[PDB]
Amino acid sequence: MTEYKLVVVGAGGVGKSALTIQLIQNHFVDEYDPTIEDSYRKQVVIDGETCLLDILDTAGHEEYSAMRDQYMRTGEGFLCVFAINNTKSFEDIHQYREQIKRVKDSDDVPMVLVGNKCDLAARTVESRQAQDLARSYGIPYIETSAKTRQGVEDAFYTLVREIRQH
Amino acid sequence: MTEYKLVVVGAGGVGKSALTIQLIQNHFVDEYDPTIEDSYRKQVVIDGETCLLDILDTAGHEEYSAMRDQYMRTGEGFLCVFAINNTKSFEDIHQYREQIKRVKDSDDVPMVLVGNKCDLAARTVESRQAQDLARSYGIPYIETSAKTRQGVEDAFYTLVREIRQH
Ligand SMILES: Nc1nc2c(ncn2[C@@H]2O[C@H](COP(=O)(O)OP(=O)(O)NP(=O)(O)O)[C@@H](O)[C@H]2O)c(=O)[nH]1
Ligand SMILES: Nc1nc2c(ncn2[C@@H]2O[C@H](COP(=O)(O)OP(=O)(O)NP(=O)(O)O)[C@@H](O)[C@H]2O)c(=O)[nH]1
Ligand SMILES: [Mg+2]
Ligand SMILES: [Mg+2]
Repeated sequence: MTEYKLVVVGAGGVGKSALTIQLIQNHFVDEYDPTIEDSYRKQVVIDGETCLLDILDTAGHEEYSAMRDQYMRTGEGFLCVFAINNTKSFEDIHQYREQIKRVKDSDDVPMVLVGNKCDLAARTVESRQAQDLARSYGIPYIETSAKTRQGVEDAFYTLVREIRQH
Repeated sequence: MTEYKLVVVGAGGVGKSALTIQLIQNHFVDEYDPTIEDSYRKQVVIDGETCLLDILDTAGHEEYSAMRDQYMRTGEGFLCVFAINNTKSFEDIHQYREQIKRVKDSDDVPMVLVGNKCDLAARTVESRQAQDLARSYGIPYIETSAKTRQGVEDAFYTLVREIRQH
């Protein structure tokens, strides 16, 4: 079947693992549990086609330097996550977008900027500015909540459809 | 606020009204009830921005000839619906795609092909062929169910994001 190689990327503590666990195992993890690397494979059906989602869950900071080169090389699509209450995680997004362009020799590489944690009332990153960043890059922007499950299927599936259309 | 002028288009009986009612009033209509025109305005929030969705619910066949010219003129985005158990409604999609290009003087006009009724087990339109049609046009393809609510927020919101990015 079609496999879709997704890698979820972004800063430490943004919720990429609680995103991937909501999708894969339907429940919110409120644990402190930093990732070196976790891989989830799941036979799924998206718009009538069956496919296996092969998600790679990555570390926020880690040793992880040109040591990211290797997974952004194999990955077809990227979820670029930041949290809407962490202004620096929003700013580090240019670090990941460019390095993914550098290792991929591409300017269009299927991607989607995910503003996570939109259940929390004290936010510091307005959607207007986050939507501009995503329009600057020619990329979809989607706000999520791994607490509430708001938009997690939407981030994942829009990204698969971005790969389908590239 | 941003308003988003959506018009839902496609053949008679495909479920465009049960799509719009699922979205607007959360319930499945299993009624025989043909549309001349219905308009739904709803303040909503999509990815942190508040906006009013101004949906125009249209007739499948009707008198409706160059009398469609007027709404495809005002509309910003289109949901092009067919049902996955009605092969001719899948084929009439080129009628609507071209006329929307003709009245809009455009080749990229925000749109999304919706394969409705994916709860029903006897289907005649494979997703593979429907996904090709949507890749031919450079358009998202999304399967829905107004019975089950599967994918109705996904058809509507992907379409708003298509307008945001155009
Ligand atoms: N309120 C709220 N909390 C969330 C959300 N997603 C994750 N969290 C919380 O945020 C913290 C970090 O979550 P985690 O998913 O481990 O983040 P990570 O970005 O994957 N961390 P790492 O970079 O080290 O791999 C946890 O306490 C988790 O419960 C969300 O949508 N909203
Ligand atoms: N099983 C199933 N039935 C549906 C679905 N959507 C609509 N229906 C049924 O299909 C029939 C036609 O629905 P309707 O929404 O009125 O279609 P329309 O395309 O809007 N008709 P018109 O072109 O005349 O405006 C109704 O009996 C309705 O209950 C769906 O997702 N699945
Ligand atoms: Mg993690
Ligand atoms: Mg109708």
